[PDB]
Amino acid sequence: ETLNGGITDMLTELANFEKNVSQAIHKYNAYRKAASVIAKYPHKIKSGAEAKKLPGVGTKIAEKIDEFLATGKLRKLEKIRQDDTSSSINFLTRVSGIGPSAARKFVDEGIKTLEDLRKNEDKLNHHQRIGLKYFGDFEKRIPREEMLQMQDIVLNEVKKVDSEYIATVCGSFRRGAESSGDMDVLLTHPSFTSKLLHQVVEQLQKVHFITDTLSKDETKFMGVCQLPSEYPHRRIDIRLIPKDQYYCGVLYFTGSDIFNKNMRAHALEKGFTINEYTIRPLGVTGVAGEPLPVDSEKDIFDYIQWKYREPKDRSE
DNA sequence: CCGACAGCGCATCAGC
DNA sequence: GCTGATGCGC
DNA sequence: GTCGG
Ligand code: NA
Ligand code: NA
Repeated sequence: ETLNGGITDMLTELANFEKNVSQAIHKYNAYRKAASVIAKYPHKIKSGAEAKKLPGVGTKIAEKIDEFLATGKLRKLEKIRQDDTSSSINFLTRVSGIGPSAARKFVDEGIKTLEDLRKNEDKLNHHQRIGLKYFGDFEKRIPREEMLQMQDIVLNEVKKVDSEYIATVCGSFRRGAESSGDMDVLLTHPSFTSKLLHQVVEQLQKVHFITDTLSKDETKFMGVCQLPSEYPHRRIDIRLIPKDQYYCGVLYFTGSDIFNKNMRAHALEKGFTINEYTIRPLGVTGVAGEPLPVDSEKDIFDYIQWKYREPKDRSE
């Protein structure tokens, strides 16, 4: 952390500025990508030229690293920090439901703080009110032990609605992470292939696990949950996926991002194409065939003739 | 030089 | 009322 | 902002 933490912190702060104030999502991802590859770099960087050797780091970031190494700061960043508007816009986006556009709208009309948000509840939609209500809780990490307890409840209540349901908690949790930011549940049922979600949601509300709803329709639910005691309120999403697309979904939403990118790359070489939903064979001219039958996660690995990777070892 | 960079489900906004 | 765009989370 | 056609 102390190795290149100053550089990675700088790039992260620049990333947030680009996403929230400039609304340039690709510059945000560019800075994040650079911060990530530097955070994995097992050496204390001595120059921008050294860092430019890394993929994701180009001329501009190399220049910024040079300034940071020689002065301990970035003139552009310091000005951004001392900017009332930019800092207020940046902060407001920390409220769930408030993105760059809403934050801009709020700051433009004098709304800059949480207190300003509370005084103006009428200007906030339902999601933003919930985000405001659980501002502190939503910025807390979820320790794995709590994730296990939360998993216990979800699997139990899901089985109670119908024992033919299949539920899988994915995300970094499934990869064995010590902590998570939210709970991502993937749900399926043999009767559904290509009102099942409501029944499960309703039951989780019935036992007071789900406390609030952010967005709810046929296939994807977003809401708020809480362990019984007081535990912090947590963000939870539940996805209803067709049975024949389930394990492709489980694979996709388990990750990691870098892992999926590599598995798709290997699949391409073997003559298969993998997305979120299906794995399809490719023709001699590049045409994708019909979706292949998938009944387990290992089936996908079998098509690619790849050794099955345990979720624990899917960080890359 | 210049386009890609993930994009889908859902809520809300803009226009008819 | 509707359709399509925009915003947001992940 | 960086990469690559
Ligand atoms: Na580079
Ligand atoms: Na936000």
